[PDB]
Amino acid sequence: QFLRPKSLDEFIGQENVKKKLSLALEAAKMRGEVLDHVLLAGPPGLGKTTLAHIIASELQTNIHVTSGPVLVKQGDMAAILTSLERGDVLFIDEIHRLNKAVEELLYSAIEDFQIDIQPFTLVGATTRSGLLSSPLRSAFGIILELDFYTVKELKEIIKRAASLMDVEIEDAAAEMIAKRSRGTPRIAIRLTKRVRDMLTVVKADRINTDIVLKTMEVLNIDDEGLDEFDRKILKTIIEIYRGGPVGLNALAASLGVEADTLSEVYEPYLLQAGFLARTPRGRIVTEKAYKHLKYEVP
Ligand SMILES: Nc1ncnc2c1ncn2[C@@H]1O[C@H](COP(=O)(O)OP(=O)(O)O)[C@@H](O)[C@H]1O
Repeated sequence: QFLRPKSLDEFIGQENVKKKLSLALEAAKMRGEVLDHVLLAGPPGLGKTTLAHIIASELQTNIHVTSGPVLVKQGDMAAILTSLERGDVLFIDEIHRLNKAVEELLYSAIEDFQIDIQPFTLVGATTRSGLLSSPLRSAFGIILELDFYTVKELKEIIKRAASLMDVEIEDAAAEMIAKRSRGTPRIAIRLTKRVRDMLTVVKADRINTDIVLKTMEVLNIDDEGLDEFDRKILKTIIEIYRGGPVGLNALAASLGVEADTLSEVYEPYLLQAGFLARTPRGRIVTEKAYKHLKYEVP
């Protein structure tokens, strides 16, 4: 609970997003108006949930946490919409997973304010903004697209997490972890906790490169920050599908995982880092993937 930013001033990176949100947030506060609906979109672990809480906290209102999967019957959506107080934040994670039933009910709370509903701010979160229906998406006045963080930004988040956990760390070591965090704060912080564990067992005074390397070997994280499953995805494409192209459903079936967990959770970074590419016929691995995994380039 302690490593989560409580305000934008504590939120590292995402400069474009913070400037946009800050402008609208400060304005609404100064005018005492209800903030326009905000959509947060991007891969998991990038701080969407964190920003939702920061919004309510800055508006000095209450936040109601929920998700698309949870809201099954219109009754669920009703009970929540009626418990909202003026200016409250209704945070819906995985908002694109809302069934048409509760969806229509929620839309009616935007196009109007009764099913009476106290004026509130809808903050939705999704891994991909495009997953939302045309109608609902358009209802958002503010759309914030979160991209992966830079290595420098992640190193900053790491030093910050290390300090809060009462552990010293050398810059070179923080850099090494940042380079292996797959552009994600959540990943960087968890790696820092695991590296902290190594420091404890080896009885070191501070985290150095040696400690980080020992930890990465134990966690099976390579020099590109790829984990076991990341490599399984690339290896499966290379070996079973001859490098691709292979459709999403076929790859997911071969891997035994849901298509979403592949396209929304793991593929984003693999695409960004240049290990994978998407074509009309499906996914394909790149030469960088073959070389990194030590496979003879076909
Ligand atoms: N910009 C950031 N600076 C510091 N920590 C961050 C940042 N963004 C995310 N985190 C951290 O990472 C974890 C994951 O974030 P979260 O908001 O839950 O992700 P998402 O909702 O996108 O899955 C949180 O622990 C949080 O405190």
